[PDB]
Amino acid sequence: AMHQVISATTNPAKIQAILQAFEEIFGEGSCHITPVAVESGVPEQPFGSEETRAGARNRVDNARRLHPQADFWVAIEAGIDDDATFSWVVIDNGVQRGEARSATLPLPAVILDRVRQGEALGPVMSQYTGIDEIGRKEGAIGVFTAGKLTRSSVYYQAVILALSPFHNA
Repeated sequence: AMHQVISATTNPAKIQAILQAFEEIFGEGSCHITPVAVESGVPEQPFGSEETRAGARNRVDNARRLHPQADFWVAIEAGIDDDATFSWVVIDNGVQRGEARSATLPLPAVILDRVRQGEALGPVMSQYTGIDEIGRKEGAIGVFTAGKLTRSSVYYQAVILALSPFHNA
């Protein structure tokens, strides 16, 4: 038997975080991840924590509508707030929901000035660093931490944390 985990994203950094976290909690080889492209119903990279979480919740709901027979539906939505980037993780098993926010990454003013004329962080960071599609790789996190952390390793903790309701009490 396997836990069917629908990942509401095709971004490889996010899929890695989800797979590794689910395997750590439920065991190696226990989970099958199906990546799906679904809409959040709002623009990519919401401004504000609550709005970002709303995007993630919307993605989970839409993933459930698309793949109703699975065991878990998971989204990781990146947003901006208090001059930082972060993500919300939302996990639903059809009955219970677990949610956690990732650690924040303070952004430099020169990058914030751009995200505040509406630009997505990824493209801005790709121009700043010269690394194409930086958000599918190690991310702004990778760059500013000199590779000591990555998008994936930070999202990993957040997924583990959001999994708490599904294995305690």
